[PDB]
Amino acid sequence: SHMRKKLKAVLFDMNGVLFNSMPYHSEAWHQVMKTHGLDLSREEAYMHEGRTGASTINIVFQRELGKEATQEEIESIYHEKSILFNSYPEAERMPGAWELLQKVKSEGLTPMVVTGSGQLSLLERLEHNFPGMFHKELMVTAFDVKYGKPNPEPYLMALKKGGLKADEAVVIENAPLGVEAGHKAGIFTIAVNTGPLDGQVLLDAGADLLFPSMQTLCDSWDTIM
Ligand SMILES: [Cl-]
Ligand SMILES: [Mg+2]
Repeated sequence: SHMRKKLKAVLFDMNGVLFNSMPYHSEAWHQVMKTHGLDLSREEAYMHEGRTGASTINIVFQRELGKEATQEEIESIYHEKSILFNSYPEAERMPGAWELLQKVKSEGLTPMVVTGSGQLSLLERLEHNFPGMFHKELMVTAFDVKYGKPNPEPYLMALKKGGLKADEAVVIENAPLGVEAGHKAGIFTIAVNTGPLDGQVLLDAGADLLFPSMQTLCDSWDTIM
């Protein structure tokens, strides 16, 4: 209740929060890896949600083959994963995301995007799907980071870009590595379990609140702190 008046900004992940894109991202990781000669299950792709493509790929190479991926393997796999993602009927808005962003903006809060994604098709569609909401100066993407989630790094960058202190922001995340990153950046973190995981893993990652959907979050927004 003290900390509600402090709030200046709401920091959203994109995949699994703004867009219902994760069934596609997991499918694509799995398929591109299969094609390369590596086993990456759809469930495990979900566990890597938040990491850079480069990080995801390297980790999977270590676990499966006992070696680093080369820069060329990384660029090739990542480019293919993107082609494959773009082959599916374009991902739609998560139900509740746009209603929530209207609530946030009417409360005078600044929306931000903090994503580990580099998917240009989705980043360019932010304006078309949530008009007037986001600005490129107030976003953090895969293009900005050296390490990425679950390194607090991208949310630390977001606080800096927004001229914010950790207590002036809230994080909305759906994936454990992202919840971790927000938490370790010292920001109050709301988890929304939009994926196929036990909500417990989101609490274990440091989430302050847990909601089952973006819609239910939106409904309870006004009763929070
Ligand atoms: Cl991506
Ligand atoms: Mg996400």
